[PDB]
Amino acid sequence: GSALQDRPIKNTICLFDVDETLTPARRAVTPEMLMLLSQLRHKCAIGYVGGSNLAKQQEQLGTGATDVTSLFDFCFPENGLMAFRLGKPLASTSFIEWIGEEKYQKLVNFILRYFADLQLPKKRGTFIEFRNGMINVSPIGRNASVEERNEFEAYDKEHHIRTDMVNALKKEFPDYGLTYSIGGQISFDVFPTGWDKTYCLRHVEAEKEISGVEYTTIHFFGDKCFPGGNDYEIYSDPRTIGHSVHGPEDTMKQLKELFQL
Amino acid sequence: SALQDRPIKNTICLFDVDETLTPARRAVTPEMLMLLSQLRHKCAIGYVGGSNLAKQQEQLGTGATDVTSLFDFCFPENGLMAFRLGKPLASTSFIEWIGEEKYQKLVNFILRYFADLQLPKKRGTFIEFRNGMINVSPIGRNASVEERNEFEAYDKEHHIRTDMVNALKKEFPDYGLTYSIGGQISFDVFPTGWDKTYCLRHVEAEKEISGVEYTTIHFFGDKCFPGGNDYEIYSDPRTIGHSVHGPEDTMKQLKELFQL
Ligand SMILES: [Cl-]
Ligand SMILES: [Mg+2]
Ligand SMILES: [Mg+2]
Repeated sequence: GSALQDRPIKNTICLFDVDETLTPARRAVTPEMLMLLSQLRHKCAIGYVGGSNLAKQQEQLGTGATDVTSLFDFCFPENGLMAFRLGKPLASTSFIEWIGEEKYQKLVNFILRYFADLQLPKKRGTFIEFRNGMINVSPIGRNASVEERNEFEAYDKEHHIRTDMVNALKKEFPDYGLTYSIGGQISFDVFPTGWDKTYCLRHVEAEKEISGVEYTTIHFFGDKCFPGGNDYEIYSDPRTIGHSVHGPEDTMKQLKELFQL
Repeated sequence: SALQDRPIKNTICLFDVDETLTPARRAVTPEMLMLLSQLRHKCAIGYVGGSNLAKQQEQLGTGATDVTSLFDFCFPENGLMAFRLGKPLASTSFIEWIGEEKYQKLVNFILRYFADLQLPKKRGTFIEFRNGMINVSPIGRNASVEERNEFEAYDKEHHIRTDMVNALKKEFPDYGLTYSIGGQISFDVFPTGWDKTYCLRHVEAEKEISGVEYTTIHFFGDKCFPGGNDYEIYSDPRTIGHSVHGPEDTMKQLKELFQL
């Protein structure tokens, strides 16, 4: 393949969300999408940005013969808190490093006590999941079954469990510099302000000092581009040309129109 | 093929999974699968493991092969879940046994205890809710491999796990729970008798289905010493227990056992 400075469509990168953008919901990428990405990659820079860790993208996008980092110019697991450029790791930080062990424990202890005191129809397990760039917090717990999650969602619609807990956290930890995002049925995310998918754009911008390539056309594709979705900020950011997709078929259609492919 | 047609009559082999059939939380080898399939032409085979089905599916199956196709009996969660020739068997669960209200008393106490607990490190996944138990970790299961090693050494010195088990026994003295401290970072909490011997009810019930009465029940496990989670099923007079150091040792003993 070609170096980034040799791609013919100058100053241009396409960044993709993984789940329901490059891959069907809860499946691996198709060969047709891989073929289209490789064609796109002869024209401009490509990358992905996803919430989950590298291992997850390796399952969804890579194989036993192919490391996912070989398939994209830029890989941004964990919203870009982890990053790869042409297979090489970029320097990174983590949530626990940024907040520190002691403050992290204050946060966790508060959350555990809050959940012990919270009255709910059902409690299960996996109330806090620790990830590299955030925690995920669930009052019922992620071990809730499919049907328990449906029931919690409806209960939460009525009782505002997540909203009241977010507000309680903001009041307990007012100088912690955290953002709270309620998503899906049973949980909300907690991370340092700015550690949404826009975080990855720093790596794209830093390319200027490596190859000299200045990415002024930054296409972003995502399926949760509405307020409150995980793609909302990166979609809305004036640095990107945002493209909202319903799924991978829609992604392919838009890409083919966008680049005459 | 039908259980009543296996030539070695009245005989079943039951295997622990982690460090018996596979390396702990890693994939079965092709040689082991081949040996299991050969064994399966002679007698009934099954596995019994503490973890849920999804774990056994990742260690023993593939995208093309459902783990339930590979064994006559599958007993995830010590047999609180059960499959016979790919079909789910009727079961109970921990939440059914204890009920929501007492479960919340238990979980609230655990959560409050952890909120008060001082440790070098906390992560996530302090309580894991399963069908046959809860698993309780003061550092949390999201602890990395290295953090788990470090916690284990810390716990050896500071008795974090032991003191919390004692605290639970003090708070819930009539709950009919058993506590087992195992591995690096956690302990299990489950109704007394919901150890691996629980699965033997399914083996015994086969008499009313196919008519096969399992009088030779081989069991293979790597934690057959007092306190290990294979101890009860190993020691039970219904089984011929076989203690293994790992999957290589399992293969060696099986080959001797059955001329394979
Ligand atoms: Cl938890
Ligand atoms: Mg998505
Ligand atoms: Mg074992």
